[PDB]
Amino acid sequence: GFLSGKRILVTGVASKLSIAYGIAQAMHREGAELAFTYQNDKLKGRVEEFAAQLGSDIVLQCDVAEDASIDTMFAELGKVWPKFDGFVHSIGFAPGDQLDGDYVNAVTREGFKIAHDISSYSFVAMAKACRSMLNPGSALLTLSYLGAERAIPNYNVMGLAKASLEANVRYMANAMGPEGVRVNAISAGPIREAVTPIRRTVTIEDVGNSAAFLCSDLSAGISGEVVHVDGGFSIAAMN
Amino acid sequence: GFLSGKRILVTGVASKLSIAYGIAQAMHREGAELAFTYQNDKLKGRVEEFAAQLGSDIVLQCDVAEDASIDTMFAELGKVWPKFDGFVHSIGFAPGDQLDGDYVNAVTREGFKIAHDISSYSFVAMAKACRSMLNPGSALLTLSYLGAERAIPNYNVMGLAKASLEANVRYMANAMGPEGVRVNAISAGPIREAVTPIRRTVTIEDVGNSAAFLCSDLSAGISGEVVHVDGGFSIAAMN
Amino acid sequence: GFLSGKRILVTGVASKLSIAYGIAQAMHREGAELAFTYQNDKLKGRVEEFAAQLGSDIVLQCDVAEDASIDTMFAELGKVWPKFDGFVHSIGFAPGDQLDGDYVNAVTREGFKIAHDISSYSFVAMAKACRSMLNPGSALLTLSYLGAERAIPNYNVMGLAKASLEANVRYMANAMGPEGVRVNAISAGPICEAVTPIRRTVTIEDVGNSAAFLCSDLSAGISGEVVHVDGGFSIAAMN
Amino acid sequence: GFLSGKRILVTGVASKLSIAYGIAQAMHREGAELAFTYQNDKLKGRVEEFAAQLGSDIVLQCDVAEDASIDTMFAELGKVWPKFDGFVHSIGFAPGDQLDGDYVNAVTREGFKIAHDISSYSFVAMAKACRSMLNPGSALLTLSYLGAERAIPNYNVMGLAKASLEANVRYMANAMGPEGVRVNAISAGPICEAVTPIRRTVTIEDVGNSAAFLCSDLSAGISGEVVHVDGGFSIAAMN
Ligand SMILES: [N]C(=O)C1=[C][N+]([C]2O[C]([C]OP(=O)([O-])OP([O])(=O)O[C][C]3O[C](N4[C]=NC5=C4N=[C]N=C5[N])[C]([O])[C]3[O])[C]([O])[C]2O[B@@]2([O])C3=C([C]=[C][C]=[C]3)[C]=NN2C([N])=S)=[C][C]=[C]1
Ligand SMILES: [N]C(=O)C1=[C][N+]([C]2O[C]([C]OP(=O)([O-])OP([O])(=O)O[C][C]3O[C](N4[C]=NC5=C4N=[C]N=C5[N])[C]([O])[C]3[O])[C]([O])[C]2O[B@@]2([O])C3=C([C]=[C][C]=[C]3)[C]=NN2C([N])=S)=[C][C]=[C]1
Ligand SMILES: [N]C(=O)C1=[C][N+]([C]2O[C]([C]OP(=O)([O-])OP([O])(=O)O[C][C]3O[C](N4[C]=NC5=C4N=[C]N=C5[N])[C]([O])[C]3[O])[C]([O])[C]2O[B@@]2([O])C3=C([C]=[C][C]=[C]3)[C]=NN2C([N])=S)=[C][C]=[C]1
Ligand SMILES: [N]C(=O)C1=[C][N+]([C]2O[C]([C]OP(=O)([O-])OP([O])(=O)O[C][C]3O[C](N4[C]=NC5=C4N=[C]N=C5[N])[C]([O])[C]3[O])[C]([O])[C]2O[B@@]2([O])C3=C([C]=[C][C]=[C]3)[C]=NN2C([N])=S)=[C][C]=[C]1
Repeated sequence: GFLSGKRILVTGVASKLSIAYGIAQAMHREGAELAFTYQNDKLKGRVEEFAAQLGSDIVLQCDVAEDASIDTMFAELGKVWPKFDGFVHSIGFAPGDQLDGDYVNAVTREGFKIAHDISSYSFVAMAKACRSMLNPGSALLTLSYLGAERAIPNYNVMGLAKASLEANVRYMANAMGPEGVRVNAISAGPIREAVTPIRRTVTIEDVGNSAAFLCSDLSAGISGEVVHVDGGFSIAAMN
Repeated sequence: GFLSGKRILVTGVASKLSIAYGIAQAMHREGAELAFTYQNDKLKGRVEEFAAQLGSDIVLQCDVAEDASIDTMFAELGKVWPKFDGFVHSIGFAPGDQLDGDYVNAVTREGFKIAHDISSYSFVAMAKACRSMLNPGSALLTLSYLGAERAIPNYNVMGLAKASLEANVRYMANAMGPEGVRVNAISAGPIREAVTPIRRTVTIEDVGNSAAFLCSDLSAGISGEVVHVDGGFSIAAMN
Repeated sequence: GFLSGKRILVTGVASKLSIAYGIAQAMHREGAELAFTYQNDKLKGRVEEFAAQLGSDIVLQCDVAEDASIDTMFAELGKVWPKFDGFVHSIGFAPGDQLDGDYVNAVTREGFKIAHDISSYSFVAMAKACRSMLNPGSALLTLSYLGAERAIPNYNVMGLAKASLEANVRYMANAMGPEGVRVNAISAGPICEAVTPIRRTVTIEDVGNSAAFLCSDLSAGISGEVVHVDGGFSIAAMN
Repeated sequence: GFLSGKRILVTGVASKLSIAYGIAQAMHREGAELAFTYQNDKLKGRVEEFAAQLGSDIVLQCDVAEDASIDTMFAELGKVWPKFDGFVHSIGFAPGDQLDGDYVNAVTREGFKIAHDISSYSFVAMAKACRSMLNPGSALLTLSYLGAERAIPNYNVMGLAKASLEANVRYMANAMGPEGVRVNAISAGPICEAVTPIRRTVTIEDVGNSAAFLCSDLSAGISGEVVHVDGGFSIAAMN
């Protein structure tokens, strides 16, 4: 399919429900050779099994909180893919207390720091560590959400981290474009209705197919873009 | 390819340089069966020849200035495609005096009326006339430009017509979504550099591949969206 | 007041409830000398009544559907004010059956034409006709609505006209800026209470106060801008 | 003046050139009683000098990197003002080598952390610490830049921090709105002349005038908004 010839690193697979699992399935279906990271010992086996099902045995530890963990992961990847064609960043975190109740009362310096570090800084952290490894025609992809652009109850400091992430997409697109690298985001709708134009929530298949496109040469003209894959939800009001 | 099974009507082919020609080529490459309209007697032969080269002999007259011309075209199409899966609207016009010099001095009531009528109203005019003919899963596509969002010298009243067109995308997406129809726009970069992140202007191949995606089931999650296919130009400043 | 020494023409006063009324009130409070237009003879007396209360006896007929009516209004105005400091455009119209039900079904070529002509073209028609009369430091103001940016049920074709209007703000600002004229819009909330950050609907006073600022030299740094005066409604979601 | 009866805290006065200075001046002109903070002992005298000229002897140390410093500042302030009417946040910082050259190369985890903590988290840190002190009708104001929305060379990680900041405006506006507090930002132009619609760079006076409006009850209808005070620069392209 339209990704044949392409080697893509997929982060953030934690289950069959993971957006990153929808994405990996779509990309494998389209001929991509895939590699996988897992955060910790808890997730290793699950990811190894998913990776084997998608014809891959590149399954590498990466905790994006640590610069050393990222560098080590890309050194391991280089033994088998001295060059590759980009990555899917489907990662973020905020401490649980951050994401419930009044935003101003919930947010703390430490919660803000972690949300921004894991959910925004890590995208460019990965880009920096693998920069010389990317072929011309490479594409990077991250996942965002409408809370970056609107104040959504409870989403709280993650809205700010996502806004930071979307700016990071633009700054990265601008920096790496001259070396033949594109950088985009998908702003996905919430994954499981009456107010969405298409009258349903998007599925990880929808998200996956858009992701496959944005990482393929089919999207050669698209960079620094946040594409809304939310069924039109964000463009409607008072439906 | 990813458009097999799909019947798409393509408007706006006037030459090999036409965006709509890039789009038709991409879609044919991906397995779509195509139909074509031509504005007038001058363009008929060129379009017939392009259509034959892309395995089609559905070549129908349509001048979107006239409600009768549109209805007649869709009656002719119905004899051969009683149902189809959407259309590509790659059409607009403003009188030549509109598009040069100071916007306020150039614009006239009549120029504004024509620019908006041909370049914005015609998208929904076509949708209205073929509404009952569209299958569930249908996609409509139009072409826009950054002048809808920024004031660009000389682009003048067409900027306003394009802003109207982009709103029309949202309103149409919202109206037709419940019947299984998606509606998007591509905001293409100018087609033939130092300031664009990807360091080149997009080509009708870039535009065509994005268009093929947006009219395919691969983009099932995307509606009422204006996707920038301009190489990142609009997201950079002072480059 | 912060409008002392300013002469501002105000269109669209139709009653004591009109947004244009709240605007005229706030401007008069702030030291502006005002002039008023009215659409037809049906409203001549009533508008003379309002102008009276606001220190004005400059009351002129103007139907923005006609170039000759606009021209003759500014000629009359020129007899009292050979120079003045800008105007407020608070005018718009679509035929009634445009504004009910499914957009794609309701919209017609003629309904589209009128909505755009009266609600968008008229803004620049007015600027063209008084361009040579404007002092340096002049400001033009129009009134938009969130329907320009989002698909709102029943707002239908007015959404497109308002999008054309906001583009018109940008193109006008760009063209007239160099001779010292600013051009802006206010996107007002409806005159919703439950989901607005400020937990109330805005008033003609809130709107009038922002209008007065945007036509004064206090807003000297602001041009080409759509200022949302809707209590934050448009930046919130799922409240 | 239109700020009579208001008590507003102003951060970020570092010299007579500071945007915060132009803001304090405009507010004092309009009848506001002011208080000032300063970052370190290096600036204590100089800021007392400015406060003096602006009818104020409320001058308090505050380093926004520390929760205890913010807490102790608002405790001191509480002795003169048990209640007040909001504050201006005109504070931000990235280590210097963050702001030069290719973004992906310059950015580090620590540089990112600091930029976001000082330029974005501090805004909400301040709101949290004085939340119970704010009168109904209070307004908070921060200062952003177009780098939040576009990739600007060398602005680098500050672009992400400002995007986080503008999201913070929205989330703060949403959370504090119901108790009668508004929150907005001004995105100021640089303090370019050739491509700005108004053909000049904006001044600390233009900025100060818009700031004064946005902290006054005149802007009662405006919350959650980023107001561009850049002479229209961001709405123009290819000028
Ligand atoms: N879901 C939905 O709806 C959505 C989502 N979004 C986004 O995307 C992404 C992804 O997610 P998901 O797939 O869903 O989830 P999960 O599966 O859980 O995943 C995550 C991941 O990450 C990782 N990590 C963490 N931390 C870390 C990591 N790695 C490495 N290192 C470190 N340190 C784990 O492991 C996993 O795998 C995301 O980003 C999202 O976002 B959010 O915010 C959201 C959600 C939901 C909704 C909305 C939003 C969730 N979550 N999140 C986060 N996490 S941040 C988008 C849209 C939609
Ligand atoms: N090019 C570029 O760069 C671009 C473009 N854009 C858009 O898209 C569209 C399409 O275009 P093109 O392809 O390029 O061109 P042509 O070829 O010429 O085509 C057109 C068409 O249309 C038609 N018509 C007209 N009128 C009519 C018709 N049909 C029917 N009926 C009627 N009445 C003809 O025939 C032809 O075929 C468009 O839309 C565009 O836009 B614009 O504005 C632009 C340009 C350039 C640049 C920019 C923009 C051109 N043109 N235009 C118009 N026309 S409106 C987008 C982006 C880019
Ligand atoms: N309301 C609300 O909420 C709003 C509104 N907006 C806008 O603003 C403007 C103004 O309106 P109002 O004030 O509201 O109302 P009125 O009083 O009725 O006014 C109107 C005016 O106009 C004029 N005209 C007409 N036609 C014509 C004229 N002139 C001349 N010529 C001609 N042809 C009359 O007379 C009067 O005075 C407007 O623009 C508005 O918009 B809309 O769309 C809307 C509404 C509602 C809501 C939303 C929107 C209503 N209406 N509209 C129209 N009409 S266009 C804004 C915001 C809000
Ligand atoms: N300039 C211009 O053009 C602009 C600006 N913007 C903004 O605003 C603000 C303020 O700034 P300015 O006034 O300009 O400056 P200054 O005077 O130097 O100020 C600063 C301040 O802060 C403070 N701090 C620091 N650190 C700290 C503090 N406090 C406390 N704690 C701590 N740790 C000091 O002391 C002073 O006072 C800002 O925010 C700005 O932003 B940015 O970014 C920018 C610039 C330029 C341009 C653009 C942007 C500069 N800078 N920056 C910073 N820093 S962040 C806006 C617009 C415009």
